[PDB]
Order: sequence, then C-alpha cells, then structure tokens
Amino acid sequence: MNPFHELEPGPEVPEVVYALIEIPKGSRNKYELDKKTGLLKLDRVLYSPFFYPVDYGIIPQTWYDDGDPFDIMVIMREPVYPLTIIEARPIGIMKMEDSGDKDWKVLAVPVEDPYFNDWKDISDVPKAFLDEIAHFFQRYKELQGKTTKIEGWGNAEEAKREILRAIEMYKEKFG
Amino acid sequence: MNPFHELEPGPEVPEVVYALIEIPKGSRNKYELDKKTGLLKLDRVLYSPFFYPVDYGIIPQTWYDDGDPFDIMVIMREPVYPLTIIEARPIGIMKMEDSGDKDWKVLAVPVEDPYFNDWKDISDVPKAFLDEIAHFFQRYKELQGKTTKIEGWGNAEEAKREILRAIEMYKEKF
Amino acid sequence: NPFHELEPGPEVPEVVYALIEIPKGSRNKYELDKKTGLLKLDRVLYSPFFYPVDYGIIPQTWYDDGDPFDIMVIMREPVYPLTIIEARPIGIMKMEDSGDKDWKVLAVPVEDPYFNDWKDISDVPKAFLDEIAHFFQRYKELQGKTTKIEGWGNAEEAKREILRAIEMYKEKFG
Repeated sequence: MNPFHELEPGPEVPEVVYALIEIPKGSRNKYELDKKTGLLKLDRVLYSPFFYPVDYGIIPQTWYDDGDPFDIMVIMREPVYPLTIIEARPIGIMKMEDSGDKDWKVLAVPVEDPYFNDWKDISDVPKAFLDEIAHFFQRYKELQGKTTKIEGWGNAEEAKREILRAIEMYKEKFG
Repeated sequence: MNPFHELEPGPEVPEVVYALIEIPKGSRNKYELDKKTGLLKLDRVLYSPFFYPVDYGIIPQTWYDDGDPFDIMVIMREPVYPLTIIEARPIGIMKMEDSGDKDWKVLAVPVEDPYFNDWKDISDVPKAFLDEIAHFFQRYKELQGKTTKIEGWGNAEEAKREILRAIEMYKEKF
Repeated sequence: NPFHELEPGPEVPEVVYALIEIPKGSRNKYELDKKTGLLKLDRVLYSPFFYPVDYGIIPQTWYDDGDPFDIMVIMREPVYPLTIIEARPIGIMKMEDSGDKDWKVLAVPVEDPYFNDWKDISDVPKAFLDEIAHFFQRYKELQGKTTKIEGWGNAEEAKREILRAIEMYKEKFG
C-alpha cells in the first residue's frame, strides 16, 4: 500500500490532521516515502552535522505548490518511529522558499499529549524554538549550494487555510 | 494488509505464540495498530514519567473479553522495533481489571534467546520484576483518572488456557 | 513484500537498492518474514557482538545459498529496518556458511558525500575490513556453527555477482 494515497488527510479536518512521520527528531539522515511503494527511503545524509529539530512528516492526500505532499512538523518530547501516524493540531505555518519553490510547512502539536494542551497558535511557542527551526531550513542545504529564504511564520488560522488548499490540490491532481 | 488478521496465532499453540510488538521497552509513547490500515499509531503519551517495562504488543488472530486482541508482554533484553514478530514462550499472565474490563496480559519470553532457556513458569521470574510491572499498570493511568486493579499472577498452565480461549473468541467473532 | 516487488536498483549494477534489515549496533538478528513482508526476529546473537554495518538484502535477487542476495551498507547514522538505500558496490565478502556460498556485497550510500571517494574495496581502511570478517567469523561460534572467511573481492566482482543474482531470481520465479 501507499500510505500517502490510502490514508485520509485527517479525522476532523482542519482542526486535527494525520501526520505520517518520515523523520524522527535527532535524525541526520533524510528520509522520504518512495513514490512507488510507500516504503521508507533514505533521501540523503545532511551535508552538515545538523539534526531535524522536530518530528518531520507529511499530511496524507495533500499536494502543494512545490510538487510534493504538504510538509508538516510535529513537536514530540519523545521522537516516534518512521511511518507512525499522529493526530496533531496545527498551530502555525513556516513560510519559506526553496529554489523558487513555495516549500511551506505546517507546524503542529500532538492532541494526545497533555503537555501541549494549551498550545493552540504560533504565539504559544517559545520564540527561540521558532528561530531554531527557521535556521535549520535556512542552512541545512548550504553545502549543497542551495539558497533558502525564510519569509516568516503564519498563525493557526493561515496554516489551516493552506491545508484546505493542499487537500483540494490533491483532489485536483489525483481525484 | 492488517497483520492482526493475516498472521496465525503461532507455530505451536499454546506453547509458542507470535508476539507482534507495538511498544518497545523504554518507550513512553503508547502505540497501537490502526484497524483501517495496520500502520503504527500514536495512542497517547503516558501522562506520567513511566516507561513500558517490557516489549508490549498483541497476539495475532486473538480476541479477549475486553473487546480487543489478546495483550502479550515479552521480556526482551534488547528492545525490538515496532511491528516485529517474536516467537515467544508464555510463562504467565497478569490478572488486572481496567475500568471494569477484564484486561489480562500474557507474560512471555523469546524462544530465540538462550538467556531465558531456563525460564518456563511464573515462579522463574524475580519477584522484584513481577512487582515493577504490576505497579506500572496499576498507576500508569492515575493522572488520567482511570482506575486499574492488579489481582495477581497466574502460572504458565493458566496463561496457556486463556490463549486458547482468546483464539476461540477470534474465530467466533470473525 | 518489498523483496519481491521492489526493483533491484535504479541503475544496476552501478547503483542498487539496499533493503536494510539490521541497523548497525544491533545485537538482535532480524530477517523479513518472507510470507508477509513484516520484520521478524531471527535470533538474539548468542554473544555480545553488534552488527558493524547496515545489513539487508537486494530485492529481486537470489543467490547460490537459497536466499536473497546479502548486501552491507556503511552508514554513519544507522537507518531504520525496511528502509531503502541507493548504494554503490565497492567490494564483496566471500565466506562459506555451513558449506553454502554465502557472499555479501559491501557498498556505500550514494547520497552521503563522506563516502564520495569510496569506489573500490581498496579505499576502505584495512582495520574496518578486519572488523567485519571477524564479526562473521565468530558471531555463530557459541551456536556450534562454522563460518570460513575466504577473502575480499573488488568492485568488478561484486557488480557481476549482483547481475548473476538478478538472473537466478528471474530463473527461480520469473
């Protein structure tokens, strides 16, 4: 099966979405779903000694301007394993470009973790913890000669707007 | 595929059973299987700083009184990855109720680790180990307001009977 | 089943798929349950050794010892089981296991610039080739088995056996 194709975007879109984690926090290896089989594939080894500061994944049955599934970042105190589904609550969206491609990424918190019960919008996140995620994606492909532009952070109301548009975009392409 | 439905209960029931692990030892994220897809899911982060004292999973093609597959606990020296199949030897069963539901759990050891070759019945497990587990499940939902009762441990003869009953509960429901 | 349906590689024999079954640093020995494709615990290595490499199989291959072709990938950070790697062969290990031709490819990840200049067996520090062979020489000693390390062949010979392993499979199943 291809969990990107088979799974639904979420049980209560857009307040709660399904996050399919490809990369646990602390990983220097970059993974992604093999578009053919849906198995975990090593994309590359980060050219620098950086690690994903967040549990990285995608929202199933979503498509975005950058020709990929919609990227999502989930804050987990304990990193999960690849190909795990999390019920998460979007709280914001990171606005960045990559080689002219709009590579925006939803930021989200888990619903079933009471530690984040009061995290509902971007302002609830420590400012330092936003700067760190921005600096990761600003620099994690420098030694690959790639230039990245961090444009800003949107609030929870915009993050949900983009998912509804990524959900449609998928229906348009594969529907 | 949903592994819970496609795998036989074991190669030699009830002496040896398959343990499909969902939660490695040392984990605090509580995982389960998605009935629709068979993928690993995040059930909940344990509200307390406790970690599963054992490799925790289910026995495929089983059904129990509490409306769920039969839980099995396997004592691994090194944790396995989720969704890994273990050929284990049952040695006992923990009799606990959870919110009024009969939620007994088989305790087992791996066949393929000679460390546990001499482990065969519940008496063979250090008392201090049987206490830590019973305390884990007694309390790992306390902050959630849920009440769990630890009745005690049954021996290997008992745990093996329950397996056969849980098997007969699966063929009956599906 | 990933072994049966994945291709052998995006550019064989120069770039092959490595389907990892055992991440580096693991004392457990995991193999693919060939009937479902799920990970399965073969056996806990009787001795305190850990796999020195990311160990797996090449899909749609079949070798003289009656199993998918073994391949070893030198990863700095070990991956998770069932992870695909596009690797480059730089050598091969020649060893007899119980009288069966049990050769294993040695390769590096294509997308790790650290190993950019690793193109043949000779670019590997000798002491590393000495640690792998010793692992396999003794990792089944307490089990009563006998493994015989013959030597190391170069890349030209590993790519051949890869092609000769892609055919046997077509002959065995195609």
